[PDB]
Amino acid sequence: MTCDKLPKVPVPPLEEFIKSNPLQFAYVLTDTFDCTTRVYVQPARLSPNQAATALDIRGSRIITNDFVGGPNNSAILNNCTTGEKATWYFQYTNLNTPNGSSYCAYTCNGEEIAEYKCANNNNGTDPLQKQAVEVAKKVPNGDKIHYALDNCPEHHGCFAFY
Amino acid sequence: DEDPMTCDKLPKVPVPPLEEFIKSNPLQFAYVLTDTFDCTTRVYVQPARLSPNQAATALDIRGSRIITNDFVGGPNNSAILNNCTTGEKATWYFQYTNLNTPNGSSYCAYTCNGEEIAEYKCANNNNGTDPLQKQAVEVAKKVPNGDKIHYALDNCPEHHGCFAFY
Amino acid sequence: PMTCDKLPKVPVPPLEEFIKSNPLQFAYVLTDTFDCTTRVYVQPARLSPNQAATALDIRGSRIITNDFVGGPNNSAILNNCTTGEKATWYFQYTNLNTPNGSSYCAYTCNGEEIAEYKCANNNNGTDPLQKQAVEVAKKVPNGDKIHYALDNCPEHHGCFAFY
Amino acid sequence: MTCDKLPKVPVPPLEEFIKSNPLQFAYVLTDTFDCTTRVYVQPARLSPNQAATALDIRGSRIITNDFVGGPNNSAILNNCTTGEKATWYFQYTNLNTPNGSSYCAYTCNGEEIAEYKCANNNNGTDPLQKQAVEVAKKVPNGDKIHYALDNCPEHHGCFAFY
Ligand SMILES: [Cl-]
Ligand SMILES: [Cl-]
Ligand SMILES: [Cl-]
Ligand SMILES: [Cl-]
Repeated sequence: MTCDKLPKVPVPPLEEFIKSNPLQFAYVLTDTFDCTTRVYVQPARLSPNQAATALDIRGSRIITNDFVGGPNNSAILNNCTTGEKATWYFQYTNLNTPNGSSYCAYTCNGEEIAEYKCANNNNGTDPLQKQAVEVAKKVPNGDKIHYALDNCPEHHGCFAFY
Repeated sequence: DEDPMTCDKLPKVPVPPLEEFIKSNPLQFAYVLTDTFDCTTRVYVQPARLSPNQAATALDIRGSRIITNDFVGGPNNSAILNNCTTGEKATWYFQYTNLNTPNGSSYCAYTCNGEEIAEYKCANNNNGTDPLQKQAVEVAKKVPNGDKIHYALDNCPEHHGCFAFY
Repeated sequence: PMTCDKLPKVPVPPLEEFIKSNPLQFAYVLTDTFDCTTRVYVQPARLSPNQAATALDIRGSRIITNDFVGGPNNSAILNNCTTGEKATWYFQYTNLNTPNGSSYCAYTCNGEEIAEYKCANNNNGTDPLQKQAVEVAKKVPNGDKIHYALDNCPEHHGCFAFY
Repeated sequence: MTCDKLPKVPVPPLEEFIKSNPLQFAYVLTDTFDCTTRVYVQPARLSPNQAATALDIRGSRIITNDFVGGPNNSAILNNCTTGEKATWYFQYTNLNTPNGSSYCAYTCNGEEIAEYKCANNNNGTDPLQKQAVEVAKKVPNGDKIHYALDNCPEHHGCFAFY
């Protein structure tokens, strides 16, 4: 019904995300994360805070966010370029099954969904992801959620980057 | 005894298993040859589950920009890199690797243009303290075109709350 | 001589005086780049329209090449043949083709600091001008890095000046 | 014609070679000396043997050989890196004419030609060089002699180096 009431599953251990690398976003809300590959990175050896990092790669450009665990099964992201914070949740995760990995994550503007990222490495075959997206679309501002992998740029010999 | 004097004669150690690189992530490039790779962080990525060739990827990240290369093993302990943007191929080698020691990880890699060095990337996650890395740089600098090799992490852009990205 | 910009700037000798000095070695340099290095001057190619001369800095199998032309204030403007990058060089002093051979010290500045320093000779470092020049340059900002360039160089294989 | 029977003109005085500096190789046998500039250097002041040196410069790589005169109008080259010796001869020299300088030099493996180097500073217009090259190409192994200056790297503002 509203963004603040969506499911908030536990954040999997970082190792489960690393084992899923790289993932593609099948469904997103803004057009920022169209044609985008996600790679998770462990903290640098010398990092005192030991925050992990989410990489959102679109061609030759990249958006980076450190993240740490927060209350209520949240991930708090710190944009590495702007220092902007955002509180994210997982609607569900299904990492490293015999059919690969998927998850849907979101961040809210009160009752509205501000951003939505559904990732997978199996070309969108997980039944959980289909049901998750249909739920999110009925939340306020979820009408903007759209399939993200149409009319993306041509590749030049790499599978997941371009 | 005597240092190799052309790029084609530099050492070529075995390419470590990808897992050793992933456990090193992320690394910084302390010394590079062209300015393209100044202020840069390396992240290695396993092949996509659905990739047929199962090529791993090297990410070279400089602020909001990235350079990506798929790679596979080749002859003579080479890694054959495929630039994901252009399709250009390059044969790389490791001068040495020293991954996942009790003092962290370093390596130096290179690619040649015949007897000259064309690019050089020395990475570490220990702020440059591995003695292997110091000696390797001294060696590489002395091959044709190696005088361009330089310390790459001076005067880099300020951060906004992340340790290894900006 | 307190700062790089105020170092002496003697006239660039005619090219033939440099050619008669060939080859030279660098006794003292600032960066690591020109350790264990031999310098050879070359006239312009017959067909070169600009008739720039060329400085060759040779270290084993590696060569660094710079065309050069005269500039203002007794400068030599070097054009790196691989990149097209320009650098303004001066001579702190020259003493070419004496009865005890040839020496000079040359430098390039980054404002008040010295960016690179090259003292060349063919007499194994015995010109008294060179000792004094080095002492002066060493006190300019960044000149603390100036060091003797010919320790522990590679072994030769039958040639005197190249390896 | 076999290599051992090619002409052997007198080695010109060093100063004639210095006056021709720099030269480029128009024709060579192995690919080592493609896209290459030759510079001759007098002996170092302190060199007891007083051997001159030939510099073969291909972009950022230099090959060095000291040389001294030998029997039969030979020049004996000493590779400064490996210590390997090789007996060279001049097929002809034509240094410092009003149309510039050319020469063709060679070294043999008995009856076969092991290496060939035709230098000039006039873009290949000396008639002596044309005839010399024709002769050498008919010697055993001389079929590998080729034009050396096609598709060479682009320059960055220097005429004879790159
Ligand atoms: Cl996400
Ligand atoms: Cl690398
Ligand atoms: Cl100099
Ligand atoms: Cl020759």
